[PDB]
Amino acid sequence: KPYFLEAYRPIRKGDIFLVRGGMRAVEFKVVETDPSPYCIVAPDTVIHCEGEPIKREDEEESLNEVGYDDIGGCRKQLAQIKEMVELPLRHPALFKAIGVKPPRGILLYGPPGTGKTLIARAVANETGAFFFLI
Amino acid sequence: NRPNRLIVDEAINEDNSVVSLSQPKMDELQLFRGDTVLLKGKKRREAVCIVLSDDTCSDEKIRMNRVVRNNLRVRLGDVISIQPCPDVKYGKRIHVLPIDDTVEGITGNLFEVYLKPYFLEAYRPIRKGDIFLVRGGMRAVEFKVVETDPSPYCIVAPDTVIHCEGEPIKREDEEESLNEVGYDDIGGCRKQLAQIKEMVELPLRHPALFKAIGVKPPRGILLYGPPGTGKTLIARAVANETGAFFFLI
Ligand SMILES: Nc1ncnc2c1ncn2[C@@H]1O[C@H](COP(=O)(O)OP(=O)(O)O)[C@@H](O)[C@H]1O
Repeated sequence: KPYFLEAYRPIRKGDIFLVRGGMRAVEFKVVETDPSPYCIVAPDTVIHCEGEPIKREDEEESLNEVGYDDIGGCRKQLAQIKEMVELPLRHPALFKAIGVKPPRGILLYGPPGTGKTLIARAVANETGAFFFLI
Repeated sequence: NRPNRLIVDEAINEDNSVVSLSQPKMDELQLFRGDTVLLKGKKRREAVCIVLSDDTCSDEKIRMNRVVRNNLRVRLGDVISIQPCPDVKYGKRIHVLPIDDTVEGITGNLFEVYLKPYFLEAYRPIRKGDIFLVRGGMRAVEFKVVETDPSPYCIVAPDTVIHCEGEPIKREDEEESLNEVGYDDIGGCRKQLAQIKEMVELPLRHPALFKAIGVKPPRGILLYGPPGTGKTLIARAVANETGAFFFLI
């Protein structure tokens, strides 16, 4: 409470920081969103701390976001994938403007325990593209 | 027997609004290569184009490309008339417009780069309703001459102006797009493509003929070969080159 004072949280959901009334090391994360865009809070409002503090689902997400800096021994195989998927995902407008064929199927074959799903998560996060696991 | 009409056939020259004809039948119709000539087409249309004299084509068949065969709404196996046009006119401002969704995903005054070289020196004899097409930068797009300041058919001259504006308009249901496939879209299958054409050109362009004689036509064909050779492509091209309905499974 002693921090949303005359600086009523100009924020953007995803801004994480430190705020406490004590040992001065605790996070403040996004849980809810009544307004889709970020706003500036005001008193007289209503808040529900019914929510419970959680594990580092967010930190695991951050580790996945680290991506390329979390693996080793596949320098070549990680460069080939980058040049193959970055362009379609990052700038789809360029591919829309022209008639060219991107890829829609990639197959990775290798012995078990070689960090394959990890590579997929590392590539999806570094480019911001949504990732679904089956 | 009235050598004024003539049969259709494909074209080896790809340039738009251009044809090629037998060499001896230049006095019969009595006109020359440069002599621009108008050609009739069903649904009450006629399109003008340049002439040329060759030999490989028979003395009974014209050569032309898919664009005019589309605006003329006619396929192979058909026949139309013809007439010289020494009364042709120098086309003044004849407005055009990018007529497709192909306009999608693009920017710039593409009119200039795509047109100015295409029309330059071509002396393109153009008439209203033309659906000519030009290709550049990984893309292929067309335009329609909507306006003919002198009507209906005229020549292109470099002085002629182009106020190039307008909003992509909606192609009607009559015409069909350049995207749809054809024999010109395939290569390396001339032998079997010719076999298929000679096999199944009669039952679709001449069914009443089959009902007029007692003969058993084929009712099943099998094509065998490795994948990625263009078999479904061949089937769709044959369907599009005869107007027959196509169904896929
Ligand atoms: N002979 C050919 N001429 C033109 N394009 C071809 C040819 N063979 C293959 N292609 C191209 O590759 C693809 C051929 O694959 P496809 O038609 O599916 O063959 P199949 O059905 O036997 O797998 C087509 O999309 C076409 O663009």
